[PDB]
Amino acid sequence: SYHKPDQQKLQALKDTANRLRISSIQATTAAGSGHPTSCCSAAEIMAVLFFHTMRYKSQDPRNPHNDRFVLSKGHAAPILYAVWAEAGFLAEAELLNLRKISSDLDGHPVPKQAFTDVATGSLGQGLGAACGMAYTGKYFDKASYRVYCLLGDGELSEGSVWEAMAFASIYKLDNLVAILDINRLGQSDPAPLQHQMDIYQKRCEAFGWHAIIVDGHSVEELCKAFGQAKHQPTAIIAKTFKGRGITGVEDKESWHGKPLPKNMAEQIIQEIYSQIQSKKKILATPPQEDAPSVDIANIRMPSLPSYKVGDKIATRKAYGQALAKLGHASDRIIALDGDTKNSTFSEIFKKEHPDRFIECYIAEQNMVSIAVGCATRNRTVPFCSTFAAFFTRAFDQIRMAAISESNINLCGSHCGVSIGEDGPSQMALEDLAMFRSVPTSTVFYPSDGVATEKAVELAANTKGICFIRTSRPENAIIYNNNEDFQVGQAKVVLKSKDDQVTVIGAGVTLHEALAAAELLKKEKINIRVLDPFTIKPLDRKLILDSARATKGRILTVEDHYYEGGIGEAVSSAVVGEPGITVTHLAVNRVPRSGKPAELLKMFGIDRDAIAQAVRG
Amino acid sequence: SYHKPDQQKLQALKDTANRLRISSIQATTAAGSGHPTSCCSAAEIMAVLFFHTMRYKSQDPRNPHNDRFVLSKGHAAPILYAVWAEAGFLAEAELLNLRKISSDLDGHPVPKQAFTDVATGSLGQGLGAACGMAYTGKYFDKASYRVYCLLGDGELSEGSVWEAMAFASIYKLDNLVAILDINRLGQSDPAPLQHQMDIYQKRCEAFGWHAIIVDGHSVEELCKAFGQAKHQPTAIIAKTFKGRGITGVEDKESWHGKPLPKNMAEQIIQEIYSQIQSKKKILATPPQEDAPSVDIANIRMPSLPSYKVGDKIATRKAYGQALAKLGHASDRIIALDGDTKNSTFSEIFKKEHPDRFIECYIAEQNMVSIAVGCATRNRTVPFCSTFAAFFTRAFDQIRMAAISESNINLCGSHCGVSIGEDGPSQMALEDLAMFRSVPTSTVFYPSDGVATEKAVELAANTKGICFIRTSRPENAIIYNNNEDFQVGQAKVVLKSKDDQVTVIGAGVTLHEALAAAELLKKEKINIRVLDPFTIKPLDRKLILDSARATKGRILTVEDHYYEGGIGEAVSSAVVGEPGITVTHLAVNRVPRSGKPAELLKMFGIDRDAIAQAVRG
Ligand SMILES: Cc1ncc(C[n+]2csc(CCOP(=O)(O)OP(=O)(O)O)c2C)c(N)n1
Ligand SMILES: Cc1ncc(C[n+]2csc(CCOP(=O)(O)OP(=O)(O)O)c2C)c(N)n1
Ligand SMILES: [Ca+2]
Ligand SMILES: [Ca+2]
Ligand code: NA
Ligand code: NA
Repeated sequence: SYHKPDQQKLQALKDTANRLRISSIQATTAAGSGHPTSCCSAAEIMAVLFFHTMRYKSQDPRNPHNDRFVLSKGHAAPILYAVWAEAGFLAEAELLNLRKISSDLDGHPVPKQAFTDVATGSLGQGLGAACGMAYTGKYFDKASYRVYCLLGDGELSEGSVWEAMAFASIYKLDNLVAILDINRLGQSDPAPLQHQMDIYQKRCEAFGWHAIIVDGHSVEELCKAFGQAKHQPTAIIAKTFKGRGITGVEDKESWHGKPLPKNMAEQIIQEIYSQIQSKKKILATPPQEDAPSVDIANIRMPSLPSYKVGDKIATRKAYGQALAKLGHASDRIIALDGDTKNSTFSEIFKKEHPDRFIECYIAEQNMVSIAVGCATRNRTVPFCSTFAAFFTRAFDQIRMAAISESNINLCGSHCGVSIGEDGPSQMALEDLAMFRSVPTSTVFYPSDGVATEKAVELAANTKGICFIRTSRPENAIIYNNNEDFQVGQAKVVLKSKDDQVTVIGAGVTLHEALAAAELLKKEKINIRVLDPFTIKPLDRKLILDSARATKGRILTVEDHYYEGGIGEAVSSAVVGEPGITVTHLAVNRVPRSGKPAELLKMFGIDRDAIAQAVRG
Repeated sequence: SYHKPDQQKLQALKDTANRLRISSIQATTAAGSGHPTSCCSAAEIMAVLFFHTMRYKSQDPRNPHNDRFVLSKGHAAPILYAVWAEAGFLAEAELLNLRKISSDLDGHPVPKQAFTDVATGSLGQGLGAACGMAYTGKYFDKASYRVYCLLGDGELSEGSVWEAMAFASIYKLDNLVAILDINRLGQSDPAPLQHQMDIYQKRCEAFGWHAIIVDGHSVEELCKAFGQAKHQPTAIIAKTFKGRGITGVEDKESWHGKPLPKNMAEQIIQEIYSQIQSKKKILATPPQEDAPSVDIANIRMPSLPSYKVGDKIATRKAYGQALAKLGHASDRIIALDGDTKNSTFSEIFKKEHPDRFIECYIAEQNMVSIAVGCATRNRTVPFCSTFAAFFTRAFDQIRMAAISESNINLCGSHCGVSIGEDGPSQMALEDLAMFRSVPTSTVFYPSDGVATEKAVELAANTKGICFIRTSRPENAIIYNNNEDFQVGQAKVVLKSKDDQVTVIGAGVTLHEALAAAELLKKEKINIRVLDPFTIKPLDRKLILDSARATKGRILTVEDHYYEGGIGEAVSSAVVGEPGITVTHLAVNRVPRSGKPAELLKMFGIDRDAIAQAVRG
């Protein structure tokens, strides 16, 4: 029920907006860096959202019943900090420690701050995360909390934003409000549309949003705009001036990310303070408590894998099966896929648990941001899937997911040349490089159905950015159903006493190495075959012990480019160990179409390459 | 001047459309994979563009005067192949070799085909490349060629597409036509908007395009729609049915990427052939020849760098200077930046050569695709810039740029923790991993102004995906102006006879290593300091020779994560060389805000870390 504010409450919201301006200035001048002009356009929005519109516990920002706020334009972090001091949560003196190594008031928001769920310094990402939170609130939590996301106008140039706009209308997120700070300017020039407010409205409405144009420096218009619920996602299109309230700087270029020098900070602050009618702060209003409790326990498969050694299944299929199976053990599991469900086999999970499958369409960036938003406050355990090749489309979302300390799971299918005829646009050959460079990642590369099921289970229970690399060829099951698997533990899958070299393969190259072993025993050459299971962390101890047993010789073979994959991880793990050598076989250039087996041979990673190389 | 077609010409265009259907079916049934239904919705579009609308030389697809065609929905490649056989360029029998290892008719289009400029299997990328070609045609070539881009409807879910739509209207590309194959279905379900043609029109018009709704199976409507030029980019929004002309399969789900079995191919083909009135083919019409000639020669700086050893300059500034300097040696140089020109210093080039600077706004994906399109047919030599961190936003464009065999240059600033206070959202710590995994890449990491200028020059003249990693701290010039630099050649920058370890640093860590050397000489410990210059290719010979002179010991130190960077490249280069050890210092987790020097120490890659580590 909207509380229509009185003059006094209005004046108090303007005072708050002006305190927020002063604090953004003081903090950024104290730091000697930061973005006070990007704070100042948003001052009334922030005052009205925090001190009229939103409902939350000011002493418990993470509380699951709270309305959510996402500062998509993350460089306005000082004003986010200022509202949490205004609300009583942060000590006001701490605001001056902005950007110090002794402070958690960092340059852009990050989840070490209790009041931040997702990191947003890379622009255009916050609305997708907000859609994750709103989808969760409407469809999973089924709670009364709302979700507010504040975007810049330059920021609306990112296509990820429009993926999120489209998602919100497809999924009728009428508990989501995007506020667009139309302050006319980006970093280095005006934003393309400047103050053509009608064209912003037309773009938003075309994408299915209820779009209201407001004076973004009118606390009353903002109250009223935020005050009416809709049956659609709502876009509050706020006409503002960058550096609003800073005389001489308002509506000027050349001021993005430039702090006021001390002397100018003092003079400006004094003018702003002269506008403030009372020192007295507005109190936050707490939320209706209707979010459900969510069970934190380990999630276990309801049975062991039911594959038999010798049956043939592609690991992309085993993943679909395993994920559906795991869906029956826990209600927190959700799946997301970008119009590839029939190829990744996440369609299996959709069939069994339709209410927990989210079709994300051809929009990999948004898919990862939705998963990040679903995983905030630990509300769900998301598994996203597409071809591994197209996770490169989402690399900045993935990179920011680690800075957001996010626990999301990603399964990318169709890795390497062994997909065959589609050709290199669909071949993931850089995904091990990409995910290894993500600092909280665990990289699972299961070589058969059993290993795949076990990887799914382990990933579910593993913090950080979990990636699972699946494959298209239907290889044999080689592991017993009851084989134990752990993160960082490899498997020796063929061995003797008289082994000439330890061959390390994974997925299709593991089975190529076992086939090479068969060619090689014909000439009385034994090879140890090792399946790493995780590429990160790598089982160094096992790899070294195997190498010492095989006259120091390691051969790595991978359906991936040479850089940042299995061969380099292994090289980096063993370099400088006496008596250890490492030969690396990998894919040396952009591939082409052909049969899976023909490509494996053309690119020097099939049984014959492996066999030919061991002899050397 | 529009040639209004007669009935006979119309009937001939329908016959062509039906031949194109048959060939797409025969080719994909012969291959046993491919997407005949995705071909069949587009058959009339393709017939009308190739045999009425476009002007090109049928025997010279790369000819610089030709209209350009971009198949953004690249999985429809068999019908692209079919039109080039229909035009006389390809032998008709070759179409049956679709997807064979003995054929260049690969699963998706790739530039080994004379008729393909850019690879487009990753959806949503072709319109940005097309904008590159149209911007070049309108503003650089100043030619009469037009650019036509065919997109799927599921494909319009990619935000990159909307970045391109916005770019085309900002830059008034009235020589660009996007054709939207609205066949209602994506891969695994209907496309979100299905056949709500009005909402597609509203979205296109909101983004500044002239939008015409047509029956996509009406050759006459298509002729007419393509026949009128506009003052805006034009979107032909074509209502079609997926699998059009395949009885029983038209407008059905469960058929994306599924070939017709032989028996069904034969029956369908016979029905389609029964609709064809004459065997006689339409001839292509050649273009007005008004594209200018473009000089192919090496590009040399007009003077040597004018830095003095001991002056301090950040390499991000040296890059702006060098690029502007290089702009004066050659007219082919163009620069592109995503609203970061004041931080990357590409604003220097904009100042001196405004007509050759393209502001791409906050839209990194599109920026890379525009550069790819500008570089097609070798019309320009593009240099794109942004913070290196935000090149992760464009990784799939970069990856596809290598599959497109594209010669583009990318300079990413603000690498590592040494940027200081903004915090990790802006810190590139995975960019060496990312660009090393691109198979045609050269990775330049210049450590001072002179090396930066030389890298710019070399990159300009180097094929493939050239990346230049620039930095924020203002370090000393350490190289003489006349120092020679080459791809793959490193530099020993401090040495003696009595050196304990070869320390390898780059950018800020090179200068940290030289400062460590100063701390270490105090205790009579000499260290060899080596500056790799290129990370890929790496100067293995020099690194090994240096290590043998320093008792086998290598220490690598880098402002980058441990995976896929300098330390792993060096490890992979030296592993198994007798007497060689490698200690690696890198950044071990997501960073945080602080001063540049404080972060370098917190993360164990500053002078004291290096000094402390050598002693071990
Ligand atoms: C993905 C990405 N690209 C580029 C940047 C560099 N950058 C930071 S803020 C900014 C300008 C943002 O302008 P706008 O969205 O209008 O916000 P304002 O400060 O005007 O409110 C840019 C280009 C970034 N942070 N993220
Ligand atoms: C970036 C990216 N993500 C996912 C895919 C997987 N894929 C290939 S075709 C396709 C469906 C494309 O549907 P649409 O754009 O409507 O084209 P249509 O075949 O119907 O003409 C998908 C999801 C891809 N090729 N590229
Ligand atoms: Ca702005
Ligand atoms: Ca479609
Ligand atoms: Na996990
Ligand atoms: Na180059």
